[PDB]
Amino acid sequence: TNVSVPWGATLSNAEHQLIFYFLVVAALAFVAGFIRTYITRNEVGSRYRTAVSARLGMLGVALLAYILIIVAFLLGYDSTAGGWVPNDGAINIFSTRYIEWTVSVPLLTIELLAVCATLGVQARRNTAIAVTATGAMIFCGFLGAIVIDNGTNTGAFILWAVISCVFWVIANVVLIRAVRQSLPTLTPESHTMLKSAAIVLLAGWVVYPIVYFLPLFGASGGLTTTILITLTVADVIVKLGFSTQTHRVAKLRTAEDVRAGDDVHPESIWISSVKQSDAGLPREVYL
Amino acid sequence: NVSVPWGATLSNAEHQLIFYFLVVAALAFVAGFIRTYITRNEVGSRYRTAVSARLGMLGVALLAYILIIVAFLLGYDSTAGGWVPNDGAINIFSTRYIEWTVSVPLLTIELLAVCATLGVQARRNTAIAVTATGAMIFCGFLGAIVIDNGTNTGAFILWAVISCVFWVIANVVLIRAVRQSLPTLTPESHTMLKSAAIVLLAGWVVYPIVYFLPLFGASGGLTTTILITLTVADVIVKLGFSTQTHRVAKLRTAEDVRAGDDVHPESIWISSVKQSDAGLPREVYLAE
Amino acid sequence: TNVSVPWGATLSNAEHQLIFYFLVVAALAFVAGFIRTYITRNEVGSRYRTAVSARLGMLGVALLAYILIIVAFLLGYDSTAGGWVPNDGAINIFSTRYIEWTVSVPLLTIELLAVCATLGVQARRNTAIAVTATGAMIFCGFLGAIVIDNGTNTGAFILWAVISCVFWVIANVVLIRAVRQSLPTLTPESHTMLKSAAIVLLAGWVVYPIVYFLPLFGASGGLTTTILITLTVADVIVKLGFSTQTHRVAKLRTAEDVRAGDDVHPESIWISSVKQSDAGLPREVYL
Amino acid sequence: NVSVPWGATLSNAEHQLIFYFLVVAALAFVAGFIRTYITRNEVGSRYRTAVSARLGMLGVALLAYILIIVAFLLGYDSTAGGWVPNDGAINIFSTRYIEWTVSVPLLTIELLAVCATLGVQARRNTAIAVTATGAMIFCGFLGAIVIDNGTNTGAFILWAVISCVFWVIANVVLIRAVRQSLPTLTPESHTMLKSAAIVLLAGWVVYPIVYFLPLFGASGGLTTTILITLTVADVIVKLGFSTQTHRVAKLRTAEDVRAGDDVHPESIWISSVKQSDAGLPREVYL
Amino acid sequence: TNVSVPWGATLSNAEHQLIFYFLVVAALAFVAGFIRTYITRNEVGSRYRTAVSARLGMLGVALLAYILIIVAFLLGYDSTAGGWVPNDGAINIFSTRYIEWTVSVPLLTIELLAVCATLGVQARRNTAIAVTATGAMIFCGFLGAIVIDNGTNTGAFILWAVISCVFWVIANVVLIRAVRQSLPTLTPESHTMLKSAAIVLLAGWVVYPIVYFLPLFGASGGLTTTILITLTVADVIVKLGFSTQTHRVAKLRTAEDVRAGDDVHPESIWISSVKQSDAGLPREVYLA
Ligand SMILES: *C/C=C(C)/C=C/C=C(C)/C=C/C1=C(C)CCCC1(C)C
Ligand SMILES: *C/C=C(C)/C=C/C=C(C)/C=C/C1=C(C)CCCC1(C)C
Ligand SMILES: *C/C=C(C)/C=C/C=C(C)/C=C/C1=C(C)CCCC1(C)C
Ligand SMILES: *C/C=C(C)/C=C/C=C(C)/C=C/C1=C(C)CCCC1(C)C
Ligand SMILES: *C/C=C(C)/C=C/C=C(C)/C=C/C1=C(C)CCCC1(C)C
Ligand SMILES: CCCCCCCC/C=C/CCCCCCCC(=O)O
Repeated sequence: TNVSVPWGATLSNAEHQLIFYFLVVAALAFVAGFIRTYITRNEVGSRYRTAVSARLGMLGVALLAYILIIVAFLLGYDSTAGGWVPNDGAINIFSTRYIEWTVSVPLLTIELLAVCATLGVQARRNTAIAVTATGAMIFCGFLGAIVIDNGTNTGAFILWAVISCVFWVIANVVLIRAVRQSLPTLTPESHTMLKSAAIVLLAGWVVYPIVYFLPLFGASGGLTTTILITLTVADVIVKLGFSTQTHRVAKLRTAEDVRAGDDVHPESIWISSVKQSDAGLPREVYL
Repeated sequence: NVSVPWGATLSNAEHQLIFYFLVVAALAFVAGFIRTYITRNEVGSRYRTAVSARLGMLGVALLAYILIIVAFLLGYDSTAGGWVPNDGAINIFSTRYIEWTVSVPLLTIELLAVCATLGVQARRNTAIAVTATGAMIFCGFLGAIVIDNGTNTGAFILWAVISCVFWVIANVVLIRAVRQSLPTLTPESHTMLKSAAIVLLAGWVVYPIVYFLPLFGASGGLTTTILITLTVADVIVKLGFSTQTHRVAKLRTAEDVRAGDDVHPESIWISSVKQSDAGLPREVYLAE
Repeated sequence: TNVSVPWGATLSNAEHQLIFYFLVVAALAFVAGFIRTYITRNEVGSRYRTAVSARLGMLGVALLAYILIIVAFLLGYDSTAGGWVPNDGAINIFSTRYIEWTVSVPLLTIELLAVCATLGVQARRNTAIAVTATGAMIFCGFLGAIVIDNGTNTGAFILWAVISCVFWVIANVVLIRAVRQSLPTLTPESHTMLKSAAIVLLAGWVVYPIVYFLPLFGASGGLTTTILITLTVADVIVKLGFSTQTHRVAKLRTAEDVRAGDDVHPESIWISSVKQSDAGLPREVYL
Repeated sequence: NVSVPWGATLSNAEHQLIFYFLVVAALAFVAGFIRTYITRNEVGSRYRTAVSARLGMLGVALLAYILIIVAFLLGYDSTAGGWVPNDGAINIFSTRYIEWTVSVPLLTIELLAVCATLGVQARRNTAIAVTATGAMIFCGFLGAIVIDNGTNTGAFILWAVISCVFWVIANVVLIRAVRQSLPTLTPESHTMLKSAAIVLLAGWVVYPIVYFLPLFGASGGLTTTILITLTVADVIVKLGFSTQTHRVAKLRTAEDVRAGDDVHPESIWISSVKQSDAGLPREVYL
Repeated sequence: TNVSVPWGATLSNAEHQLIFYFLVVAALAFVAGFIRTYITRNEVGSRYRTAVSARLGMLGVALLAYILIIVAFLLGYDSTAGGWVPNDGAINIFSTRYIEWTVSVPLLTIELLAVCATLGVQARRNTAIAVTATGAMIFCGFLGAIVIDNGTNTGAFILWAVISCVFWVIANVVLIRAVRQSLPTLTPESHTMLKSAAIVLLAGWVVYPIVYFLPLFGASGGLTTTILITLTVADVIVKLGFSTQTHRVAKLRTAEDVRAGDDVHPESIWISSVKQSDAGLPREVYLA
């Protein structure tokens, strides 16, 4: 065994305060994000609404998930004057984050595929692969780090990490393929946005696997702190940063459909205070 | 004697897996509930019953799973790598029955809502399905959780059979209603309705099977299998089925628009393929 | 006979499970009802919106009320070798239901009067009498069964029950009068619906007074169970059963106003998959 | 010297009655809040401040009463003598002050919103009313709860007088604003506004009276009367008044439609009598 | 350690009551604010919607944040013969407020920048600086007062306060520059409102740094009380005061766009009972 479980390390009063600060800040940031997303939901045409439902869905999940994480943190540690001594429920803090990713990540895939130009079965087939792959990716990590031998088996820890990486590649390929296939059909402005969004999500993903293997280089209050805080910053940056991108795309693509005269939108669409489309009503219909 | 599943002690790994699936399920429903709500006006007033039912069931399922999670957290006590069941462990299974009692009946209405059944034929069908589905679950609750604290092998089987009677009544009514509708619906609508019906009716089989597992003995592993399986089942059927009935409602809504029977204020899409165009009702000048 | 308070009887593990099952199922059913009512709120014209606001209001109340009832139930009994022994808080279970009715019943009256053709003062006067009568009816029952001598006084139990019945008649008369007076002015189809709705509510009401006097025929775990479960079934059946009816009415009356050309509705109105009215927009106005 | 009401022991009957009214009140507010929200688009954009204020106050009142209920459940302990007050019993009365501090000010804005006050005259009035009403409650809190745990009879009376000063300032500003508006409004609108103002301003008298009751001694019965009365008062004034200001907003909205000053997308009704017909804004080219 | 942590001072029953009163009042005021903001969300054109989303976002955060603060306060002190004695969790009361500011303040910046006329890159770049600066400003303060040596290092308390002030100036400059640059393009009425809003936010901000250094003048139940109440009044006044202003702006700017014939709004826009714009519908379009 070379695996030093992070929920075994004792935390300083300062460390305990920092972890709580970032966790709650994150949760609040998501509530702010969720509120924004909801209010700016009708800025997108019915065609790209899947992008909105997915985003709002993930933010909702992330929000609640982080509430559990916070609770586990508060009920997972005891003050001993030598710092904060882990309980039997401290493991739940790490466990809870996996639960979040299991649901949050799959929704992120659909969100990206939603703004992609994939049509008919090609689209439906891609989603199924991505969702299943992303879900499996996280589950495999959960099995190795938490489930198997209480995450103390160095063999399993590494084995399932590799199995997970397999799924990670499957996901990256399907998404990259779908983005690259769509880019040609999109306008230059839309093409750029989609690419930007894809990069933010796919690129960020790398941080998670790296943090997973840190426990191998030993255990410590500081390390445990780094692991938790980093993952929090990662979750907030990716989820919020990426979400804003997919939205701007949906709007651009919506405005384009309006200008092209393919569809109509009941309000004017703006981006950085630059009008993209004008308000329009459908034609009155007789029966 | 029936080996009650809430009597079996669970490993730290088993306890973690059950929690993982339960919470994931609840979160999945939140995601589902949110989507359903946002995509509620993608359907005409005619098939709104399908939306209200779906959102209703997801809402119920969501809250129900919160209770299940709570019961699970208060149902077991940690004994150094093992989780020993307490008096409240039974509530975990009990809570799921409460969920089904309300969730299943709504699923029936949701299916019947997208069906072409008209007038009394429709209203009569719903009543039978709802009552049957509710009874089906209640019977199971009595046999497994209520009667002799779920330790009576005779009752466990008796009420299971009584339940199966109701299960057949439900399957028949729904299958007949779907079969009757399919002919009047378009090919695209026909396919979707059939697909939706299969997902619900087919999945249902899993529940009765898992019910009788406790007869083949008791164990931490078995108890784990029972819980996880039911969770996966609930999520897959409820979200799988729900997604289908929605796609139907939209298709049927778009058709009514194209046919010029009604109008919708926004364009309707399915897999990024336009089904109907945005249209406004004609302005009318009242006597004034 | 003499009054045997139901919160004094010890309950079996089976009885305890049954009561919890029905209580939670009821609360969830209300959530389902509340959600439906809210989503199907714009299926009714502004004229009959009082019917919707009242329904949603009562369902909201019922929902929260049942949450308290459930809490009281969980804190009302203690698990022993003899089953579930009642504590000091067991009385709160029954008390809470009265609180529910005090608010829920009055709203039901307004809901019925809302779909009635009562105009001007005749309408406003009726509401005041019904609300005050219904509120008093429940309050009187609360005083006799719970408040006065801790519900151990057989005399009060009966006296206030009679006083309550007086109010019950006052309410039934006002409502019946209003329904009978309206029926003539409405269409045959609307006439039938209103009558049906009135019957469902007024008829069900009888169950409550009957269950009130059961404690006189003695006390027992089984009886206590019957009292609770029956009232739960009653609440759910009446509240959802009646509500669905008054809604169907509001829609029919709304569709009629549209067909008659008295008003316009922005969406088509349906009943059992039969179109009642077509979608229409108001005429554009220059100011 | 002042017989604090949270010192008196309560009977099982008294305890049950207080709980009954508290919860009923909270539920009534939920019912009110729901209605207010659903009937929010029955009013023109011009008088929307009246709606936002009402929904705001009902929301506050609702949550406030939840705390009051919690405080009540943790404020008394069941004994052989009935329900004995603990250290947290004071919080029950304290919580109500918190409610009023926020609820009352919103009620003023709600009334001023349906008033015809224009420009600075309007903005100035609201500020005075809000600040006065907030101070009024704060002063009462200081005398009855904060200062010597409400045991100083001098302060109890002093701050009550200081509060009454603010109470007069508020009543004057509101009455002036209502009187100034009445002339510009229709007879039907005039009557409603007056009715609404009376319900709020008149009811207000009950609160100061109940405040000074503790001076005439302490008792389980008195304590019960104080709590229940204030609850009935809160419910009656808040829902009674609110319903009135709403009816006004609608009438004033319908008038603007008929007068051809604005347009509303749905027909407006009052007691089943059509006030305005549905109208759509004219489609405009840019 | 010339720093006298405020969570070390014991509080009187009167002090304890006053703190609770203001905290809850604040939270309720935000609920009232949040409700208003939500209902009056469609009083603004799509162009200035960022101003609404930001405000509703901050009010939502502030609301929840104050709930935690209230909880921390209830679990932070224990009632004794000497009054209310601070426990280990008393520090959390102050800690929680920092969490609030960390999220609330940044959103306030975006809210102001949203009503500003900044276009293209200049606008996007400004937001990034403001958000990062404001977030850092609060984080730095948190490090000095709470994180470092449990807030006992007098040197750090001052050092990080200075580092924070640096960020405070960076933020004030960016915002002031953006407001000054916009003023010229806006109408006189709009110009005045924007200026008023900016003043309320930027001016109020000064109170926070001042209250931060009060613990240096010693410790007291009274001092601790003053610090908490003042910050609460500050939060409520700035957040509601400023928010109301930025809203009035968004409406004026929306009405202007309508009058100028640049866009259309489906309802009439009013300010203090004075009509600014009339209701207008987009022109019906026949698609190809
Ligand atoms: C919003 C949160 C996101 C997108 C989280 C993403 C997490 C991953 C991409 C994790 C991947 C992993 C591996 C590829 C190997 C190690 C185990 C995982 C699950 C951390
Ligand atoms: C979303 C949850 C669903 C659809 C649950 C369905 C459950 C059943 C179909 C259960 C059926 C049963 C029998 C037919 C026999 C034994 C008892 C039951 C209730 C498990
Ligand atoms: C939704 C709940 C409803 C409609 C409850 C209704 C309750 C009654 C009609 C109760 C009537 C009573 C009497 C007439 C006599 C005894 C006391 C009462 C309150 C149970
Ligand atoms: C909905 C609740 C309302 C309107 C509460 C109103 C309360 C008052 C008008 C209180 C006034 C008081 C005085 C004028 C003197 C004594 C102290 C007060 C605060 C009770
Ligand atoms: C709604 C809450 C607001 C606007 C809070 C603002 C807080 C500050 C502007 C704090 C500034 C500080 C410094 C510049 C120095 C000392 C540390 C701080 C964080 C209090
Ligand atoms: C909307 C704000 C909610 C705040 C969280 C409330 C959680 C439950 C607490 C209830 C309060 C209990 C009674 C009042 C205590 C007052 C203590 C004091 O005197 O300082």
